[PDB]
Amino acid sequence: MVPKGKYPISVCMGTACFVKGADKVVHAFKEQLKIDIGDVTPDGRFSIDTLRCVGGCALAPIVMVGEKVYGNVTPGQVKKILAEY
Ligand code: FES
Repeated sequence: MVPKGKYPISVCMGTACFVKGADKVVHAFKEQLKIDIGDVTPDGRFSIDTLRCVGGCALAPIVMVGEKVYGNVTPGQVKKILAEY
C-alpha cells in the first residue's frame, strides 16, 4: 500500500522453507528494499507478501514480483537481483 505494489512479490516464509534459515537471508531482502518513502526507487516496485508463494514450488527456485516473477529472495540472489527489483 505504502509500497505501491507494482510487482506484488511472493516470497516463501512458510514453515518448511523458513526452517532452513531463509529468514536471515530474506532479511537481507527486507533491507534491500531500502526504500525512499515508498519503495527502493520511489515507486512501489516491491509489494512483498508470502501468501501466493509457499504453494508447492521449491523444487524450482521461485521468486515472484508481480507479473514480473524474479529471483530476488533470500540466498545471496538478493543483492544482484535487487538491481533487478
Ligand atoms: S513453500 Fe517454499 S516455495 Fe512456494
